[PDB]
Amino acid sequence: HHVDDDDKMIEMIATTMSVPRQVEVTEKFKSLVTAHNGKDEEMKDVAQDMKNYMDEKYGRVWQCVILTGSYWMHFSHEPFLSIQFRYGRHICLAWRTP
Amino acid sequence: HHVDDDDKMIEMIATTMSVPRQVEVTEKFKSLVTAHNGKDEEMKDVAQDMKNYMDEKYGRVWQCVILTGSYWMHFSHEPFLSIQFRYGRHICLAWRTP
Repeated sequence: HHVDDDDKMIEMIATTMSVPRQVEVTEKFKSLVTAHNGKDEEMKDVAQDMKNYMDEKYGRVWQCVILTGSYWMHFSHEPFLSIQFRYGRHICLAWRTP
Repeated sequence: HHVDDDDKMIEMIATTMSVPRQVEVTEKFKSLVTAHNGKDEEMKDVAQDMKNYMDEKYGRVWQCVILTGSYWMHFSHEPFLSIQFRYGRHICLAWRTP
């Protein structure tokens, strides 16, 4: 019912990934953001480590965008692996391109 | 000095594109957003037409993200064509991947 910035939850927005990958990707984001104390000038580094973790673990090439606010996007009409989720104030968009 | 939502200006954030392409890409964004009256539920379509215009005019594959708010991103340490700019409340991120 009621959290704060310590025990806040991951909220899925949209994904085409398998359940087990959704869990890995979101737990990784959780630990990366927490390590850096959630600082905003640290988010470029979080975006970088997300992209590297996923390149290594699911093959290349991933894009990662972190934001606060609203967004509208387009990459492909084709199927591709993507995930969009919220962790507190940050929204992570990650997806893979051929 | 002073504008409104009709004669608002394009504000460059970051780019690796040539001057003449910056001009083409930003004028295109201007006309696409203006046609759709700047509506927010229209922005997915604007993101789509941006991506298609650039695929056709500069070769594939482009990604386009439109947002309001703050953002931190990562695709590559390598050189790639990208552009980030603001038009009023909307921020356009567009870049090309091999």
